[PDB]
Amino acid sequence: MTEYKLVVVGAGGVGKSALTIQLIQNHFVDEYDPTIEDSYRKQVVIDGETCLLDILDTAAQEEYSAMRDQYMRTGEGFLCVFAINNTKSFEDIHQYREQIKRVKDSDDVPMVLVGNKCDLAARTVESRQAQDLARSYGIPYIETSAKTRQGVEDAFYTLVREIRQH
Ligand SMILES: Nc1nc2c(ncn2[C@@H]2O[C@H](COP(=O)(O)OP(=O)(O)O)[C@@H](O)[C@H]2O)c(=O)[nH]1
Ligand SMILES: [Mg+2]
Ligand SMILES: [Mg+2]
Repeated sequence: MTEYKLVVVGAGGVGKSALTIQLIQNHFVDEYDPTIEDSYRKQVVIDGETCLLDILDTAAQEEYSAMRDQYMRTGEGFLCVFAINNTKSFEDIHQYREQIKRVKDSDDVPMVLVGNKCDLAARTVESRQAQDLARSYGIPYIETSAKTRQGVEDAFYTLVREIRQH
């Protein structure tokens, strides 16, 4: 059975944990320890193929733990997440991608840009800006809401489909 190692990265508070938990348990967690970094597993069928997803939900920033180094270099695909109502988290994306491009020693890494918290009013980051950024990286842009579950499966499944084109 094919396994896909995914790594969720992004600034603190953007919803990396909420997105993962939504995908794994189908519920929205309002408060999940911001410091807990762990991997979760899920068997699913994508485009007729039964596969296992090994997802690392990252936490600490500027830190380098043993489990993350491995998943960072062994990670096959990355979900780069920012929040639609957090301009700084969006501006921060550049750093996360430069980071991945180094560890992978390549600018062609399976990746999906994710604009989360799309259930919230008065966004400060326009879909257009994110589309522009994703286009410059040559990757897809998908908006999600860990709260309503909108786009969550699309985000993770599209990343699996990107790992497949590699
Ligand atoms: N309204 C809304 N809140 C969200 C969403 N995703 C996460 N949150 C909230 O944002 C906060 C941080 O989310 P969390 O998953 O812990 O962030 P992480 O630090 O990136 O793991 C929590 O209070 C969540 O309830 C979303 O899609 N919509
Ligand atoms: Mg978290
Ligand atoms: Mg493509």
